[PDB]
Amino acid sequence: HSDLTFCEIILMEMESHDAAWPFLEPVNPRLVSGYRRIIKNPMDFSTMRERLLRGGYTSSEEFAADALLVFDNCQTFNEDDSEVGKAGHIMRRFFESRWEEFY
Ligand SMILES: Cn1cc(C(=O)NCC2(N)CCCCC2)ccc1=O
Repeated sequence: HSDLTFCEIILMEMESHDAAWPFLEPVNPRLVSGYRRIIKNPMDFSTMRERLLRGGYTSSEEFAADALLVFDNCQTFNEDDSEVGKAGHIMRRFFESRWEEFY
């Protein structure tokens, strides 16, 4: 669980980050056209928080894959110069920068 002790740190930092607003809650496909069709496996921070609190993550590698899935989805659905896309890149860089510090 010394792997998952840093996960709580990095998730709450991503939760409180300025550019996290597109990823705090799951996308509502009733509100975003095409999202159901485009994104097969949606992911967001609150779903990751949910899962981490019940301890569903067995290793820190599973936690990183959920993080990378938030940004892979973001880059698949949103243009790089979109508001959501621009935020996704800041969040993605922040996650990689922060993850590379514990490992
Ligand atoms: C992860 N992600 C988030 C969004 C997003 O949040 N757009 C703004 C919104 N919060 C307010 C007005 C429309 C509904 C949602 C869009 C595409 C995406 O891939």
